[PDB]
Amino acid sequence: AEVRTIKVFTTVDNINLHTQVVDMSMTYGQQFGPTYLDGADVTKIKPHNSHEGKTFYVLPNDDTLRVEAFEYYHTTDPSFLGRYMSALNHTKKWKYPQVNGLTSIKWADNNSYLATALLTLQQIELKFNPPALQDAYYRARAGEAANFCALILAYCNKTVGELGDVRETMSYLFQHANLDSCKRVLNVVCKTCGQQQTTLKGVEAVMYMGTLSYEQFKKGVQIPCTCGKQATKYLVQQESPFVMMSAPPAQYELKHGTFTCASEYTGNYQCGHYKHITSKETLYCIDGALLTKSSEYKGPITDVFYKENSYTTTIK
Ligand SMILES: Cc1ccc(N)cc1C(=O)N[C@H](C)c1cccc2ccccc12
Ligand SMILES: [Zn+2]
Ligand SMILES: [Zn+2]
Ligand SMILES: [Zn+2]
Repeated sequence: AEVRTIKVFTTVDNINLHTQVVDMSMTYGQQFGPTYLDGADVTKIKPHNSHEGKTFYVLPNDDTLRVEAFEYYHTTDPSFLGRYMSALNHTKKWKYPQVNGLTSIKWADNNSYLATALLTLQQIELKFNPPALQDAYYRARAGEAANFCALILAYCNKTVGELGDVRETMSYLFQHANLDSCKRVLNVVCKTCGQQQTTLKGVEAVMYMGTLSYEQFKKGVQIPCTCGKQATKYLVQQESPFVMMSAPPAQYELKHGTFTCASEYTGNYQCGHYKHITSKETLYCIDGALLTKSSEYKGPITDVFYKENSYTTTIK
């Protein structure tokens, strides 16, 4: 027969585009392997007449594409582009209204934890290492958070509709973020074992679970040791742009100006709903696209984010 063709660009990072010309009789998958058009798995679709001139994502099918894929994503998972494109299929259809000067997400596909995670990220000082994450991190702040949410799902190994934790989401996100000007020096005192200090760097430096009160963490908290005496572990040195305090959900009161932002969890284990409290001239309860404000807050808090720059204790 006769061969018809159109001109289309393929890419893995949407920065370096490689030009291709494809037979319109054969499907995309035969010519490139799996192929996507803005999240549409067009692997089994023959090229159309309107497709000419557009840009499609392909898998890293040669080392030039593999290197470009790493330099933008810092991942070598062959599934990453497919998982990212599957997430982008749903996130591009979500709505991202500007609530209280922050880019929130209107509820859909069980994105409650992603919304309060998105709002939290807009208030803490964080540098993402993958250029895909930073670029999309940037574009979320401007109001276009479709790719950022899709990459968050991709990097956290979560899928659309699947339920997840904000505390476990931020942990994954902190792995893929530059936290090296970050150091926590814990010191533990036991009546029998004696005294020993630890130096935590990276994710463990900014995260702790057991109590929401960062002031209480400064006084000291109770932990066991090799014998069974509840020892006192207290913060000594903290150098990080922020700290995340966590604890299983319980009634907790928040005050005007004493914190940065919080995570509200209501309901059963896993089957609950997330809401975001942020500390402003007053307290704001951002629930997806919904917004209510109050001067006091006592409710089911599980994560509290505090601003820090550098801290050294006065406890001898
Ligand atoms: C939404 C979700 C998805 C996956 C996983 N693994 C957990 C959760 C989740 O609900 N976590 C919350 C915050 C939670 C944490 C710690 C103790 C809790 C006890 C009771 C109820 C909730 C508790
Ligand atoms: Zn190679
Ligand atoms: Zn959906
Ligand atoms: Zn001991």
